Amino acid sequence: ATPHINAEMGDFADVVLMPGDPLRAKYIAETFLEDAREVNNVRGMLGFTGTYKGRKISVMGHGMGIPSCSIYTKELITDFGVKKIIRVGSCGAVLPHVKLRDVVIGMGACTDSKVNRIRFKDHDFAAIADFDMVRNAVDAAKALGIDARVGNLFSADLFYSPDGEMFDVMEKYGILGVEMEAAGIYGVAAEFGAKALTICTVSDHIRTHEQTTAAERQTTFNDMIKIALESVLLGDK
Amino acid sequence: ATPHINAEMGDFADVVLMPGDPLRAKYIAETFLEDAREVNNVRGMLGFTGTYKGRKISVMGHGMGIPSCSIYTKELITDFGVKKIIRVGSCGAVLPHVKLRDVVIGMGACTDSKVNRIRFKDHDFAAIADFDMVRNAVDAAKALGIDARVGNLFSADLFYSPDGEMFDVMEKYGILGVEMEAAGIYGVAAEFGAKALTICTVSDHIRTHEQTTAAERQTTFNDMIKIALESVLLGDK
Amino acid sequence: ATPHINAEMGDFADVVLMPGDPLRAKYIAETFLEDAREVNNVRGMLGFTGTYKGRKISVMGHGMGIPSCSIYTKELITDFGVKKIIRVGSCGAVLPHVKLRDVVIGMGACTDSKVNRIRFKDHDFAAIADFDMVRNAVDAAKALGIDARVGNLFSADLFYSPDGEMFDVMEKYGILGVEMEAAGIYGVAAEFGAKALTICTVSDHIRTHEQTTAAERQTTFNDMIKIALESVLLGDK
Amino acid sequence: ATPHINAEMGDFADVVLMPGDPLRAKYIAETFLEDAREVNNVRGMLGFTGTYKGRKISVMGHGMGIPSCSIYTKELITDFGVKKIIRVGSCGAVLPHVKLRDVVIGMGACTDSKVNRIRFKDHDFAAIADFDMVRNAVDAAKALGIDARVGNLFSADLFYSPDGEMFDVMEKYGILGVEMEAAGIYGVAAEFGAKALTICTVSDHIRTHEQTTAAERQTTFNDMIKIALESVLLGDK
Amino acid sequence: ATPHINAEMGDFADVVLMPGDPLRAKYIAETFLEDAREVNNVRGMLGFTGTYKGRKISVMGHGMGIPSCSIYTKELITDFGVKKIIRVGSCGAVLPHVKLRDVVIGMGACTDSKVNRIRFKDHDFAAIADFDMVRNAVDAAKALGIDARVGNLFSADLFYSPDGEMFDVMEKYGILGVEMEAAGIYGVAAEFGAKALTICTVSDHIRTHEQTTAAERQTTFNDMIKIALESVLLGDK
Amino acid sequence: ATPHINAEMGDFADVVLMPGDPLRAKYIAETFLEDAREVNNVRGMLGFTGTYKGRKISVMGHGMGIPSCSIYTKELITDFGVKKIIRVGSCGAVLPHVKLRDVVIGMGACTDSKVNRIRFKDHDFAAIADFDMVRNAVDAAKALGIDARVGNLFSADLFYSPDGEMFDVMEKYGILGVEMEAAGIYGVAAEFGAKALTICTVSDHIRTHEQTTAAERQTTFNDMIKIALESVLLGDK
Ligand SMILES: Oc1ncnc2[nH]ccc12
Ligand SMILES: Oc1ncnc2[nH]ccc12
Ligand SMILES: Oc1ncnc2[nH]ccc12
Ligand SMILES: Oc1ncnc2[nH]ccc12
Ligand SMILES: Oc1ncnc2[nH]ccc12
Ligand SMILES: Oc1ncnc2[nH]ccc12
Repeated sequence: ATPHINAEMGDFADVVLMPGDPLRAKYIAETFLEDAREVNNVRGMLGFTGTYKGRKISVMGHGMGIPSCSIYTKELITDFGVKKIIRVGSCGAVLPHVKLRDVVIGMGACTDSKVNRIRFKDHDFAAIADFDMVRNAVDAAKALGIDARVGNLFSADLFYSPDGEMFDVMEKYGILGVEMEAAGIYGVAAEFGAKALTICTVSDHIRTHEQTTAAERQTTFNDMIKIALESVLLGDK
Repeated sequence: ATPHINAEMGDFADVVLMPGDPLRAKYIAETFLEDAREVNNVRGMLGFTGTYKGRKISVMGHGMGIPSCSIYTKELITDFGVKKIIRVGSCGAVLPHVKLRDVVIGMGACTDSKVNRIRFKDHDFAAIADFDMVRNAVDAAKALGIDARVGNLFSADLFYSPDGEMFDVMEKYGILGVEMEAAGIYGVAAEFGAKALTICTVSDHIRTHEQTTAAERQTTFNDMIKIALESVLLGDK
Repeated sequence: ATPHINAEMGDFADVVLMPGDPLRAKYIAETFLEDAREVNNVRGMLGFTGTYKGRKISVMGHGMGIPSCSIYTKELITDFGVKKIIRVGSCGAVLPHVKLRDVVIGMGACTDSKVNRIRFKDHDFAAIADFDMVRNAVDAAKALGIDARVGNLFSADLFYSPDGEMFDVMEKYGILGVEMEAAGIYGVAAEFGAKALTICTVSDHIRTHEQTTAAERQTTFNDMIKIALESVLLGDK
Repeated sequence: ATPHINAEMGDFADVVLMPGDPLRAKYIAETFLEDAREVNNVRGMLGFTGTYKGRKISVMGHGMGIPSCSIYTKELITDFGVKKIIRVGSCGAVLPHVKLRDVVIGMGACTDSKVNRIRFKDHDFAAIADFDMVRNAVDAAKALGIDARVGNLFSADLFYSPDGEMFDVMEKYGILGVEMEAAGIYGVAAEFGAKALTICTVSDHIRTHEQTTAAERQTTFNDMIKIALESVLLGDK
Repeated sequence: ATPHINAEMGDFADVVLMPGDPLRAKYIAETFLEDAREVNNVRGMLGFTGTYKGRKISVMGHGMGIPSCSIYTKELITDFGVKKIIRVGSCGAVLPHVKLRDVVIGMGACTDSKVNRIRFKDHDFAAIADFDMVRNAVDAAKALGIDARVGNLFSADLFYSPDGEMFDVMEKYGILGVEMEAAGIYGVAAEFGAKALTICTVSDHIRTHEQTTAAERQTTFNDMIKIALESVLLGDK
Repeated sequence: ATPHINAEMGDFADVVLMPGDPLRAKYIAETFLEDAREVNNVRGMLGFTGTYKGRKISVMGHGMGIPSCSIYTKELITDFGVKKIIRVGSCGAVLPHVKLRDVVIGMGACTDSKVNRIRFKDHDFAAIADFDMVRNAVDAAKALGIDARVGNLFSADLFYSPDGEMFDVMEKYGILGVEMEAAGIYGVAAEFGAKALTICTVSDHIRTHEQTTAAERQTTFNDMIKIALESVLLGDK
């Protein structure tokens, strides 16, 4: 057990899908995994382990923000033998050509957090995904007929940012999505020698207020999860 | 409704107790509040509103880390008329004379987050509690026979810090407890014109590994909550 | 003696009031202290020791700015046995509802100096007063019928700042007064294990640009000093 | 012409390979290009344009360091219609299992420069390559039987760094190679809307301090260049 | 009159010698100037104006630290027509071959203050003296047969520095003397369009622990004053 | 030999003039030196050694930017007994009263590079030239009847700067010329225990948009070289 995960070595697979919302974790388990067992309830951060076409897979919430997800991802790498983390989340878009419900794959993750500076002697750590995991995700998306853009995310510490102008800077430098975790997860993976990827669906445009249905959200969310799970099977080869 | 709180103006009291763990929120509601109703379930971040000796009070989890609690505290101040936030949490100690299960009141909160620098043109914002709320909490503790130390907390972004030496610096400058939120909450309160306090119990010494029972944890936790609730009644006068 | 104080152990009381202006220290001593003898003249930084209602009290100037007051407060603490320092100064106001001749108590002090960053591994140290001294000061003010505002000061390095935009930011985040020392003194008090408090009167509105009459302002200055002296008597119990 | 390139629109291909050494650009041109004409000599920064298997390709030196290569890459992008830049350089190795003559592809590039902080409001910009170009390069290397490592480079300002401790930190966080340009080039490519990639061969071990034979090292250098040229042919489809 | 100088345009000469200690200003006026007339006593920061070999010369203390001297030097320049400031102070040595009583001329001044960073968009401003004034000072020193070093000072905010290692770094980079003002005066000079020079006398050695001794303070102090005053005369011609 | 200079101890004189352009080094060797002998061609960074009025003098390009010139200047100092570096370059003007073809002497150099911050524990290092060398240069300029300004340069990392406002700040603070090297050369000089000076010729105006024109480049360029060379002679005597 660790302070935030009441479980032992072997309860988690070597690969873990992590939505922000732990309710979405329970939904992943019942919708995609066979023979699923609950492996964590500490703080209501529900975690499960089952199989997807024979492959052992886990899914657990990480919570909003770099500090929350850094706790869970670290404990998984160092205490539960986890080799790969796939964040499966939502993000807001700043580019007019990036559309609602697009799948975005974060090869890199910008941030305004200080966590990587603390790690990297106050220099610029390029918070990057594992390259094979990125390609695996792109190829799985192609096989599912989903076109996916690959590029930079921005991991914000403040959802309610007092710096509105920063969104224009993000746009100028090609940021595909604004979320709150990738740069933290990528930092942890590098620190403790594991691999990570963040995939997000665009749920918001910080531009116009445009609408989606609940049905449209479920279908797009299911597509991201399919992408992530099929990406794992490609990574196994 | 707000993106993280499915509720309307009036569902929350003007004062909100916030543990990190949403399971502890449900426990506060059933143990201390009368006539309690559920007011939030979004992302399993359970929130309740009831009364404590006639006084309308709310309790809801905020999640681990500055970014999580900044979401909820902001939305409460700006969309639900919340005037006071009391964080009710745990912390780790670095001072040998600060003992396990001590009640610590954060008049101020140091941090290694960058959130207040983003707010404060990269200068030093002294993240402080509302003074009356601090005194209210000290006086409530005295009336309950609990001695409480008042001073600085340290709100860490990394629970698993790669900078071990920083704990000695904290100790040298008198930091009473290490937690992950106060400086973020104090920042939000100042930004949006409300009041905040963080009270923590010492659950850990980053020094020796010393033990407590589950019974000892419940009693100390109940004492912190009593302190916080009685502090509100003193603040009403 | 120390490099800036030609005096000996015992020559100061264990509490020292500190205006910025040494001529103001002489003013405090002659007006409020009995049997007052001068105990320092090095660099014209006049220090005095006498009694207030039978309690031994010292008063001494600290000069303008964090670097000047850091020198004096340090030497008093480590070489002259001083346990409490009460800065008694002036500040400019930034909030419209903060009026001329309001008494302001700095529970915290923001700053643009980097002294506390030097001390605190480049993180945010929340420069705070000792809580008991704050409370003693508030109660002493209550007993004299004076309505003390407790909150954040801002300790500036540049009285003539090139960046006028920073005053709006101070206003936004609730800064009660702008002065030049508090954050420095609080850093010293935490570094060397003593206690400190800054009281200020508002002598300036960096908003409306106005006065106020000489007799009324000098009355309020005397009230601040009475609050300081009476607060130490409350601290003795 | 631009201030550092005496040539005209059309004189360069829409892809430019860029070694640091202009004499190396002449080497690339004569060895791998047919019908190669020199298109720039200003400051001795030799640029050439020819064909590789019927595809128009240019090659030109960029000089040592982020500031030098930022100038050339910018001018190519905004004035000579260049859409892709492939840096083909050398790096020093930091990881023990990264060997001499390994081909390294910088999906990302860390840095100690502050150029990207100037661009990105002092936050962390993740300096990344274009994903497709990375994949093209990996596939081209696979087709030639070469085992390319994909990950982080570190773009240093000081070849002779005063801070030897930073090399351990690079090792800890998985940096594959240390060079002087990639982060600069990736910043330019994002600023001005083009695409970039850095390939390096490991010519140095800042760990074991060793060689390796002249024929074998020049063989591996030629393989890097073949990978670069073949990757652009894959990019055309 | 200005907020810290009770005097009128004309009361000061167009060059002002400024020691930190106002009692040294007094001493200088008495010992070196004819017809010496006190032009300021606000805050005991004594200012004088008299004559040196017929040349109108002023001398006023500036207090300890960048914030103190930045106030006075500014007010002199904007409201009293002062064109040249010459700081005449003391410093601590860090180089072993710089010995006690040596005269150092601050061609530049390093600092750990944030003031120049505030002025210069967080970039490195090279805080420099006026060249002609430096040359004037060197020629006056030669003419009086006094040895004089020219180079960098370091203007510290913390006399009692908690970072002992920093002195090794100053040593490494050739710092002739540690004082508390020059970098601020040179910043003010540039900001407000005047000229300045800091000359210092090496009091103690930061390493060795021994301060200015017997009558040797006075002659060495007088040598600096002589240089400064003679340097003004050369500047006129 | 060093990694970027293929030559032996003795091949270089103890002072080296360095333009950015290696073809200017060639031109200088041809036009000003007798018995001129090429001592380096590694990376086309041409180095020469000959005679000026019997004095052994070397001249070598350093490439564009702090990182490029930091490599060469270091290697010259540590492995070829070079005592003095004189950068002889071009700069852009920011002050309207600084006109095209003006000769500027870099007494100090501001910068937006992080290199000196890396060397100086993130504090402000005042990057200065050697005083005697500055004086030598001014006296040689007077003797040749050439006007010469003495003050601060600004060493930029981005020729194509995305921060246009910064030029206003340079203007405000008296920056005589914008170039890309001086602050790095002065840092290297201090780090490795040699002396340096940067002299520049004002090519364009950053505001006005017009570069060095017709034969006036050559005479103005030759005036700088003449000053530099004559300045060496004065330094010997
Ligand atoms: O995390 C986020 N930050 C900003 N905007 C957003 N939209 C969806 C997630 C999101
Ligand atoms: O939040 C925290 N960070 C570090 N140590 C701790 N102990 C308990 C909470 C805690
Ligand atoms: O620094 C300051 N800025 C404006 N007004 C003030 N009063 C006292 C200090 C002060
Ligand atoms: O900057 C660098 N440091 C060490 N080795 C290297 N090789 C290439 C650049 C480089
Ligand atoms: O200002 C100073 N800081 C440190 N040591 C010193 N000696 C003399 C002045 C001085
Ligand atoms: O280096 C430079 N940066 C900006 N403008 C310039 N003109 C000439 C050199 C120069």
